[PDB]
Amino acid sequence: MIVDGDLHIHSHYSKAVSKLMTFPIIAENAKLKGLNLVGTGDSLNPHWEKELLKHSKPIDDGTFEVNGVKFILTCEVEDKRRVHHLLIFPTLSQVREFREKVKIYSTNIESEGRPNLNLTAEEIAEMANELDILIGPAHAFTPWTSLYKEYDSLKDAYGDAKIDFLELGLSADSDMADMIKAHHSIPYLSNSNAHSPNPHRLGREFNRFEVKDVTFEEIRKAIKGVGGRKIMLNAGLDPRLGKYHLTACSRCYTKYTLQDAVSLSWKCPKCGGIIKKGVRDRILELADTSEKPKDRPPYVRLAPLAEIIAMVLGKGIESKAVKLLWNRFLREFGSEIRVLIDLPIESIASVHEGVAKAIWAYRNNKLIIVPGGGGKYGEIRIPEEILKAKIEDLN
DNA sequence: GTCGTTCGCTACAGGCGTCGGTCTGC
DNA sequence: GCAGACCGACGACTGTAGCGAACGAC
Ligand SMILES: [Mg+2]
Ligand SMILES: [Zn+2]
Ligand SMILES: [Zn+2]
Repeated sequence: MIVDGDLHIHSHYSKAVSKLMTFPIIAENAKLKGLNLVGTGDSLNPHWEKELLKHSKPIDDGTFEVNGVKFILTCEVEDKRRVHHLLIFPTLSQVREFREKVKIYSTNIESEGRPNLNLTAEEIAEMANELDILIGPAHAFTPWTSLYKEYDSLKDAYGDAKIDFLELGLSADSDMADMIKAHHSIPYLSNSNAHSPNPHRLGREFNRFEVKDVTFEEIRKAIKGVGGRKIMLNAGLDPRLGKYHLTACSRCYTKYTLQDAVSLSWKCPKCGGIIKKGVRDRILELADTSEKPKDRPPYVRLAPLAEIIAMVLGKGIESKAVKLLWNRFLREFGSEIRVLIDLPIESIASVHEGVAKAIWAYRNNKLIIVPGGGGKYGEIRIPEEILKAKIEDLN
């Protein structure tokens, strides 16, 4: 069976999130969006575990289900060097053991969903491999809290320890990450690290796996690529639409080149801020080889359908008209990815014509894109001739 | 025209380093 | 005067009350 999954969210116990990020709301949004599996997130917080046990019924000992949506134990933790790390747990006993093992190295583990662990990346990876916990550098290209912002390679970060995956993130895709030779030996993950159950947030990126049943062991075998199970697709947001794609400032959000950044010593002239290095320039810095493996699954660049509808209707992202159109589209069809890539444009025209034309322009890459960086999302704009034309003469 | 209905922009929140400025002891 | 210690503020880690203001069936 083929299943879509996003394995990186945060509960309402974390910071800078929404109070609507609870199990029922997340399950409803995932079921209405077209998502089969969802990572629990913040599994080290005991209150979140209590809410999971209350608002759900278990499948086995490491996979749960609520409102027809499966859930596996995941969590993001912070490093002593301030490096985000994503962890996947086999069962709940592993969660309890890992929690009780790091209480002496933390102070907010029992309070916040995203705990601060006073441990080294090598130490965290070793403790994870000790309990068969899957570990990866989550959004490892962010110039704020990532792996490549502090360390220069995976070996320098983990040392003798090993990992199991590597989250690409918003501003990255499979190819630019595969521009590193060592990355050829590690599977990729395209998650969201989303904080809101909004359509353009929850499940903006996901991974499509081929499995037999829906449990932790099947996901583990699909990640390791054994027993017929495998990760067959990585649906991700276009790298240009990320928050930190290009090297830009953190205050006025002005894009600068790497050469000008080094010349100005990372000091914004007409703003007085600290310009942060984008993921593209960081990857070009750590460029290793121009080759990439064949077994690498494809990465279909998709844009959030909510933002497409918002830019077509000429209204905001959280307005009522765009919500109505998005809900009618999800009712008439399947999921977001279906309308974004798979569904033909003549079928999309049955619900709305302008949205169909915009999706055609996105598939044909004629959609104008201005990249983002420093904390500002990338922006999309459709030309006027694509709007004032029909569908027949379009192609 | 009318008065509920909805938009879009601004402010602010809640809990570990980095970056300047300032004090101290020499 | 100055190296080094001490201090405060600032923001990721985004989401959303909320509030004039434009809107849209009567
Ligand atoms: Mg991406
Ligand atoms: Zn994170
Ligand atoms: Zn600036």
